[PDB]
Amino acid sequence: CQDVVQDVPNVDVQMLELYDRMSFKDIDGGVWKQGWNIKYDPLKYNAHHKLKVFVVPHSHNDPGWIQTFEEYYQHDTKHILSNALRHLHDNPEMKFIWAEISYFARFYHDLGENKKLQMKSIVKNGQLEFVTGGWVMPDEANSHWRNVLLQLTEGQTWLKQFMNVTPTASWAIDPFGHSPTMPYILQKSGFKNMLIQRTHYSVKKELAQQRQLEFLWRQIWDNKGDTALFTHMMPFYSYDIPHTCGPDPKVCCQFDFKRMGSFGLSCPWKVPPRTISDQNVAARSDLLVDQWKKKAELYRTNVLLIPLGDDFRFKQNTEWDVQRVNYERLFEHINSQAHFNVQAQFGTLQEYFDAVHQAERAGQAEFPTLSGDFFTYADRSDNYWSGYYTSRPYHKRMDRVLMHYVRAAEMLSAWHSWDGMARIEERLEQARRELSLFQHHDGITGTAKTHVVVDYEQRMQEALKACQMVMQQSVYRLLTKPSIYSPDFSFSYFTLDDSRWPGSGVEDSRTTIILGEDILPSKHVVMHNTLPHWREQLVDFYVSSPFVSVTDLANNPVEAQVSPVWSWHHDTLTKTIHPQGSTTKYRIIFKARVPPMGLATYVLTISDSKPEHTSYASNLLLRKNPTSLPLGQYPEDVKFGDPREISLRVGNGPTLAFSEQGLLKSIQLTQDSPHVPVHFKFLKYGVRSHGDRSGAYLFLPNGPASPVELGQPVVLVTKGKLESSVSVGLPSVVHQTIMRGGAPEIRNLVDIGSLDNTEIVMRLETHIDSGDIFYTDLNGLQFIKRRRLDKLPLQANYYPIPSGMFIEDANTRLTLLTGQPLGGSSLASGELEIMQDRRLASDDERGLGQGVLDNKPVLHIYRLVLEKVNNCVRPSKLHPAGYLTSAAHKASQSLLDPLDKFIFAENEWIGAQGQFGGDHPSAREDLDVSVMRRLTKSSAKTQRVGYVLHRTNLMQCGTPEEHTQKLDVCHLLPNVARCERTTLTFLQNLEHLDGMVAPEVCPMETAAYVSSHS
Ligand SMILES: CS[C@H]1[C@H](O)[C@H](O)[C@H](O)[C@@H]1NCc1ccccc1
Ligand SMILES: *[C@@H]1O[C@H](CO)[C@@H](O)[C@H](O)[C@H]1NC(C)=O
Ligand SMILES: [Zn+2]
Repeated sequence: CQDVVQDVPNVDVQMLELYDRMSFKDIDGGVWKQGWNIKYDPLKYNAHHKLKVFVVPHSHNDPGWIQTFEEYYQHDTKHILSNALRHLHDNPEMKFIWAEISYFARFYHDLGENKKLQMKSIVKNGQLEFVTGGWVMPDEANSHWRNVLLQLTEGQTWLKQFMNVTPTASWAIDPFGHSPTMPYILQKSGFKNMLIQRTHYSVKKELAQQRQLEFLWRQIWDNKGDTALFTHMMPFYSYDIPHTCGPDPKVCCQFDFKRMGSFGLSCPWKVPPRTISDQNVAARSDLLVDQWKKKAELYRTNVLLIPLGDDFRFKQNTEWDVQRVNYERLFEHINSQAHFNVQAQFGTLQEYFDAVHQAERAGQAEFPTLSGDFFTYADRSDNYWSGYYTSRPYHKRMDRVLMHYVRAAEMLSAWHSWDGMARIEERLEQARRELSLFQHHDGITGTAKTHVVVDYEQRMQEALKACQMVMQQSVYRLLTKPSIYSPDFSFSYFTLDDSRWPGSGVEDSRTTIILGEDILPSKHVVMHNTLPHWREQLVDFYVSSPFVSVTDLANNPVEAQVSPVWSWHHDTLTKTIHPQGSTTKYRIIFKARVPPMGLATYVLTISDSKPEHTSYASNLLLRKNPTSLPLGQYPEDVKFGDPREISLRVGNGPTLAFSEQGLLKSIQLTQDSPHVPVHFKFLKYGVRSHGDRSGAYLFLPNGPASPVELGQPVVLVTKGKLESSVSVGLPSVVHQTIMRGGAPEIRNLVDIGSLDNTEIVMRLETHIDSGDIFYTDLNGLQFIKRRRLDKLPLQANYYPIPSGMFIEDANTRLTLLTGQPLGGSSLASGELEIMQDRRLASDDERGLGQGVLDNKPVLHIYRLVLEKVNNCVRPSKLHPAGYLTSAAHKASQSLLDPLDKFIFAENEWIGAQGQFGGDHPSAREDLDVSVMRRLTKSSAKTQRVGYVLHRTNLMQCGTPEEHTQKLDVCHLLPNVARCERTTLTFLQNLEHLDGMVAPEVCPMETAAYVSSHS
């Protein structure tokens, strides 16, 4: 295994180093506004060395943006595909590339058989070529790598099954900035090439000057280069026709033949295209070839890529004709005039890359190596696209909930083969497809119109219901005596109980377990642990009595704590935000211990008085002018006091101190250690009163944030043996700090209400001597070093925080893990900040045509880990990566993949069993079974199960922590007959494994294996 910590890779271009050296000046470069006047030597190409030009027709089809997926499909995409089929069928030399499989599958299944056969023929002959082949073209900033892989697999599995092709070239022309997680996943999925477009205009200029727009993109920790994927970065401001033929859009726009008038389009530069004729073809070719030769100067080979397309293009038959006939006249002239020394033709993306690599092998070019990312993108001036790291945060959080539910449903149901009548495959396909659709670069990014966001939310809600159905049928089958099991595949044997989604104060969706002497004495509950190691975690349920005790199925008592059910209310009469307690529902909390990828059953039983093994939390309300807070049968009366500082400690864990406003002020790790200043603060950013305004994409603050005026907020302190907390009702946020013995959990119920033109930020202030350095993650996969640059505006220093961020000095580190992707930064030494929500009345002029005014309450969740790191073996100062400690990685897993909780629905569960998975191996902590998916239906004689195994890399800090079992996923199911290593999409077998044993992977690697069973 390669060492991912101690060896700094030697690359030609390292993006953090490039950023440190670049000046980012925005000067007027002439017709190429953000470049320079390109010059070329006319003698460079001659009869023995011609410029080969591939014009690649395309149509960018968003699966939701200004219209819903179905609306665009009916109004636009179905016509584009039907006419592409007809025009390619009838014109053998015409070509077209297609990226979004969600639309293609929707179209293909509606075609008659004669047309399905015509479509398969134009794909098999190479006229229509799929690029990437994912369900969507995903966002690369907020997406979790597990969902990027999920959507890639959904689209490619469909293509292999119906079109018999697997793309090896990727096309990503619209995500707003680009992540190295893409080449990481693509290279492990059989790809050989990829293309990107939205990178900072200063980066395009810098790389163009050095002819470094094509590069071998490797991961930041990869010393050897085996993760490298050839990447082509487009050079210009857009992928539309005016910015793809060459540097001068006023000239290129004249070669978009849809802009002469009858289609309702025109050229902003005021010179229209003209139909090509024998009288103008020489002057028109002179102009076009000059643009091509200028573009070719920015690259190293004699093969030039010329995309020809725009959003929802190629819809009308007349549009196909006008583009094709005019380009054919140009090619016939250009290719016959030896003096141009050009051979131009329609082509596909793969044809371009194959020709580039033929040139490379002929020794005509060598390509530079590059590591790093391409965030934060700016398309012009100071317009940095960091707003969408936070826009529509409710749905960003929903993405992570559904991510976990899909994994848990696929894993729980993979253990058995299911009859078709159980509809398991049907429900899982629906859930995977709705989550995959939301990875679109207008889905999770929060950049779609309001009604489109509602469509994505409804789709995801249906997907969550599908996952619940599959999970609960699976639990019932895994935990019921086989000869007793009698399933009704439409019945709900269990209901899921989720304490954090939609969350307290967001939706009263949780069921109360109703017990009573005259109705039901007890209830079975079951916990599932999708992680491959034994895990303990506190779990809570709502119950109708405070006198409840817990037992495991061997009837051993389990220690429990009962606390009240507190809800917060914005009291419009008293104008205060304060909590109300229930007098008939209570929370019971206990530690569940669950096997690796397993299930554990417990029983909750009511008694007439306080149970021996259940304790009760105390509650203290701090506010002036208190009023009584009765709690029914709860045995401890609520206490009251004036606001004051307070301190809490659960177990042997840290001691936390809070201000009189209920906000953390310090953390003391152990009895003797110092009280380290760690202060939470809420602030607000506004919008500019002149110039460009913030919107769904752009963050254009009117200066540094201002503290939110807090008044004298109401603070609620609950102190328990198993769990304590401090909650405060601030304007726009009920902020909670929860302690269970280790790093605290933070929950914010964020309701920005009607605060227009406001972005609310949560900041941590410490005295850690971080300087200008901080770390943020990329797609939940890796942590990358960031350097704050005062030569760039505030919004340029914001980066995606898809799952965590940290600051550190020689001795101390503070890591904030998230349960949802949000934007954040470290704007001063010792600080971390993360945006909670943003409400914007203005549009940011990118085409969305609305502000962001559809905010709704969202429960954001986090873990806050303060640690001593002086003994940790960390990368050197020049390494571009950072790594989590064991505690921080486990805290991230507690947010993203918590235990699942099931409540038995009926009164009695006959044949109930106490555990599943007790014999499953408990794998080393850095290893995860990211995906477990049965790949065959029940009619297959040979069953196949696919696993994606990911190993992260955790810092060595002196903890022996060992004794674990080797995990061989190929032997998790019985009767294994074969084990194969495959691409991550499971679509190609790469190695037949000896002994049917799937080896574990190296740190930072991901592998896939498929086991076959007789
Ligand atoms: C506003 S940017 C982007 C949206 O968020 C959608 O994804 C849409 O495809 C659009 N493309 C880029 C584009 C815009 C205008 C003209 C040509 C291309
Ligand atoms: C699928 O493509 C392969 C490669 O061209 C070809 O050999 C095969 O016949 C095609 N159809 C089948 C058999 O799946
Ligand atoms: Zn788009």
